[PDB]
Amino acid sequence: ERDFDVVIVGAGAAGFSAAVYAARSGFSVAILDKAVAGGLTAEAPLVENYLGFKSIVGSELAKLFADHAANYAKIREGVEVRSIKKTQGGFDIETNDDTYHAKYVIITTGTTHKHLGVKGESEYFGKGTSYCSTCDGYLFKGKRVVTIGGGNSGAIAAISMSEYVKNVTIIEYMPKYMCENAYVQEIKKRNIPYIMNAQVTEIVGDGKKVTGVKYKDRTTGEEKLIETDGVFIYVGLIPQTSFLKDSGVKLDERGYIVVDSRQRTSVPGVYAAGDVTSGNFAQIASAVGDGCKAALSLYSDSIS
Amino acid sequence: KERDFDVVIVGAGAAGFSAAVYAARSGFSVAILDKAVAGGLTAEAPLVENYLGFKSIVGSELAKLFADHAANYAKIREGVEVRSIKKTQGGFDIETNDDTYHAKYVIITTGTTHKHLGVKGESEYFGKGTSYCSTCDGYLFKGKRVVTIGGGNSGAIAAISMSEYVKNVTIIEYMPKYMCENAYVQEIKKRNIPYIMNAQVTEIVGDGKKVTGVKYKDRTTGEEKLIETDGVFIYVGLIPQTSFLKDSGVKLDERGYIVVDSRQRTSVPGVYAAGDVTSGNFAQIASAVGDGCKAALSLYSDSIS
Ligand SMILES: Cc1cc2nc3c(=O)[nH]c(=O)nc-3n(C[C@H](O)[C@H](O)[C@H](O)COP(=O)(O)OP(=O)(O)OC[C@H]3O[C@@H](n4cnc5c(N)ncnc54)[C@H](O)[C@@H]3O)c2cc1C
Ligand SMILES: Cc1cc2nc3c(=O)[nH]c(=O)nc-3n(C[C@H](O)[C@H](O)[C@H](O)COP(=O)(O)OP(=O)(O)OC[C@H]3O[C@@H](n4cnc5c(N)ncnc54)[C@H](O)[C@@H]3O)c2cc1C
Repeated sequence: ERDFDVVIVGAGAAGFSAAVYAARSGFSVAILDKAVAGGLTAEAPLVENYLGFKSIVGSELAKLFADHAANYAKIREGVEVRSIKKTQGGFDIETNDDTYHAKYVIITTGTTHKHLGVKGESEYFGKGTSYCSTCDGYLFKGKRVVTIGGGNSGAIAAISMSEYVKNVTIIEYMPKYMCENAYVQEIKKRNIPYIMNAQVTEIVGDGKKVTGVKYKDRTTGEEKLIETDGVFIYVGLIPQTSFLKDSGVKLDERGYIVVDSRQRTSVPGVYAAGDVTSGNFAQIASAVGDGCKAALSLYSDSIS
Repeated sequence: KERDFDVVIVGAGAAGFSAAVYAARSGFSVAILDKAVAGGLTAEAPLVENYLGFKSIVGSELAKLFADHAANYAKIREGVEVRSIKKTQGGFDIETNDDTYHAKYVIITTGTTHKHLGVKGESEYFGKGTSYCSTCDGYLFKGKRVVTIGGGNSGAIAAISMSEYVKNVTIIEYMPKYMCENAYVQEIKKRNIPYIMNAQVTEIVGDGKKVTGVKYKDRTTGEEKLIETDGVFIYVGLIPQTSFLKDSGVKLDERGYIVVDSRQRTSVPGVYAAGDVTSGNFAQIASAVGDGCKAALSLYSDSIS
């Protein structure tokens, strides 16, 4: 049970979508995830732009995704892929488990949360600093929090947290709102301060817990300190493509897997879709769509 | 009563709806124009089981959910048909069958229309047994004999869905082998639904008032046979809804589909497209939603700089 027609790496929106179509296309399919299934979708506080769901908590939506995919593929949680190399008869997937064999592969490993790189970030990790609001937002009920990064992720994180924390403050590097207008309105509606043009210089605390965050205005230099209890960091993503070393699948300057209009990688038989691919739009809807494409594109070629 | 919007989306189908939600959340005033009532081809899908999140759901049901979702973000003008798109200084002029609409940007999501067989009796029997939508007219032949021309995914699921209330169903595929995904192939065999292959329909026959049967010539032996059916459903292809684009400047491929880049941009600045209308599309709700999402986000991205 380590041999399948198609092996998909990553149990997230893209992967799940690819699975259902791979199966329905008549292929035996296996989805391998280095952790429990769900992907970043499970960490989404509230999803309102996935067609068909007016408003659904990410973890809940991820549950529906997985259960849907479950009816067509074997979901192997806890299996991390470390390499992929083609062989005359498919490919070999070296894992933290054993070794899997597939004729075709679809890489849907998404991304990881980027780090800020400032004094006190490493030190206070698990001491008031977090990269997942849905995971640790509860810790700060009735408390003060600062969200570093005002993009769509940071915006909804803070918007959702403001429901139960004492107060939320958003600190954005760019001299403008980086989150979609729907969040801009919601943020202004809940009176959530959104500090733009601010560069965080330091996360500070009492050696035990976080007590505040230092940031300076990029233009005037004015440095300021704001006291909170929790600091959540949403300042970017990183493609999870490290396991593709010596695989032959081309990547762009930032680590993303380059693919053609039919989700094909530079390596015959290997397809990719989702937040992991180059130029992706970072949404569940596009991942689902592109995961669909990869699978049908896979089939299309399978029939010569 | 307004005709001016930051962005006009042409076509209220899966792609248009997704694009609408995204364009609206990005701050734009949005309007979705459809020549008929909203829903698009999704509403004619008997049973959708490959759109992530819904294990199984009747097409008409999913379309409603889509429309209700989109309505919260845009104005859906049913019964308005775009006849042309012309670029002006302020953006675009969109001539319809209900005055000219104006928009800064436009997204084309008009999908496709069903293709016609082109055989004798197809016209003269339309509405008298002939049809291109089983979800629409299938229930009429509940208990009678039927034949669906075309064994693609659409035709297949049409036959599979009807076999639940009809007498019998015979598919007639032009290509030699099965042309529908494996999931449908094993459903057909299970239900014992005949799947005549390498058959080329030559005529739809009836008694002048109602359809009685269809004649086809096996592309191999060259012969010609006949089958007893009350109703016939046609799913032999699709045509891009792009004729209204004549002289607009938007590049179409040799088959009429809009050609777009990786960011859903057509050849005309300010005009984007997504869904079954785009050349190379995979003809699924999922990818339609996905590209609709991209088009709107791409449109937003280009609006700033
Ligand atoms: C706070 C927040 C809010 C968001 N809100 C929205 C929203 O409202 N709307 C929206 O459309 N999107 C939203 N998103 C984004 C959305 O969640 C992502 O776009 C989507 O999850 C990407 O799907 P994916 O399948 O490409 O990858 P991911 O979901 O990132 O999944 C990749 C999977 O592969 C696994 N994996 C990685 N490397 C390996 C390996 N080497 N071997 C095996 N398995 C591996 C991972 O463990 C993971 O489960 C939000 C994200 C965040 C963080
Ligand atoms: C029987 C059948 C079963 C199917 N089953 C599945 C399935 O299980 N899974 C799946 O993923 N897909 C399925 N599909 C396909 C799916 O329905 C389509 O891929 C999807 O609807 C395409 O979306 P779209 O937005 O591109 O266009 P459409 O939904 O086709 O919508 C285009 C819209 O634009 C309008 N329009 C056209 N021209 C104009 C104009 N000039 N002015 C104004 N409005 C205009 C139309 O009236 C229409 O409402 C099925 C299709 C059929 C026929």
